[PDB]
Amino acid sequence: VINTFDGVADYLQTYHKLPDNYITKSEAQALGWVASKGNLADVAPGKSIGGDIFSNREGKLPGKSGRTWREADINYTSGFRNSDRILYSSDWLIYKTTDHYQTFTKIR
Repeated sequence: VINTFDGVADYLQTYHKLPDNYITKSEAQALGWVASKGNLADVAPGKSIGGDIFSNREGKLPGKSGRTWREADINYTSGFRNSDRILYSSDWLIYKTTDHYQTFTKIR
């Protein structure tokens, strides 16, 4: 799997998409994922949550008309979800957070 910052940042840009290890929260839920049980590993082995819309409500990420943001979980392997996320825009700007969407730094 490609679940590393560099790994996913590189891929996004090569293919313009997430590696196939990602599944959205609503997809994850349909397989039996319960956030409270930390069971993702069980129900969707080798999968990580990603591809959902990052609303960017706090205005922390560069805004623009017709620029949509999205997120994906980084460094996840099992149990409860961590605090690393990659944020990629529709014009393929990539940012990272390691604190829960509190701080963002440019990676690509």
